[PDB]
Amino acid sequence: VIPCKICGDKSSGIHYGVITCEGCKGFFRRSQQCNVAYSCTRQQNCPIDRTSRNRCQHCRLQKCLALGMSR
Amino acid sequence: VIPCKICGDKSSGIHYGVITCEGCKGFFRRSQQCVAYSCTRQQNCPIDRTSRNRCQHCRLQKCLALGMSRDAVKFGRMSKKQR
DNA sequence: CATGACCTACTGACCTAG
DNA sequence: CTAGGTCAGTAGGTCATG
Ligand SMILES: [Zn+2]
Ligand SMILES: [Zn+2]
Ligand SMILES: [Zn+2]
Ligand SMILES: [Zn+2]
Repeated sequence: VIPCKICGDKSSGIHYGVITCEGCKGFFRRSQQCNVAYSCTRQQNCPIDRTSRNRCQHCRLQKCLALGMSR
Repeated sequence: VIPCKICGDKSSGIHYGVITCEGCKGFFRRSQQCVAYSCTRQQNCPIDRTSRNRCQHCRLQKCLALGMSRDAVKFGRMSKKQR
């Protein structure tokens, strides 16, 4: 009904300040527990949709942080 | 327990959207990384466990024909609505 | 060289404590 | 209602072998 702000999949609620799906919510929580560092093999700006969200963890985390997800 | 849709070997899960063995899974990924594959026959070779490496064109051909694609990837367990 | 068995490093549907 | 935890799940790296 309401799409995830990060990837556009079916959202499940407001998680860490942003309407996200369960995948982006779990992905972001795991990134903030270890203080992750990802690197983009491409142009530092890869489209984050439902099927591409796992192809760059750097740009997925970047989308989460830019739209205000915080713990 | 489910035979590989490409070659009939024991599959190890759903890879790029298709139930495949470890061999066809790694073969498809390498084919997309790169790519040239030519068939010395009529582009119709049977793909089974013993013959899967004899013609790479017909192996990748079968991979794509069954829908193997980086867009068909799905992680996690399967949903209640899929049982 | 390419192949594929094996292992790592994750992914996300589902549930409960709060 | 939503963190957080669980565990059934997979991409992809390795490298001895084909
Ligand atoms: Zn999402
Ligand atoms: Zn990227
Ligand atoms: Zn196979
Ligand atoms: Zn052939």
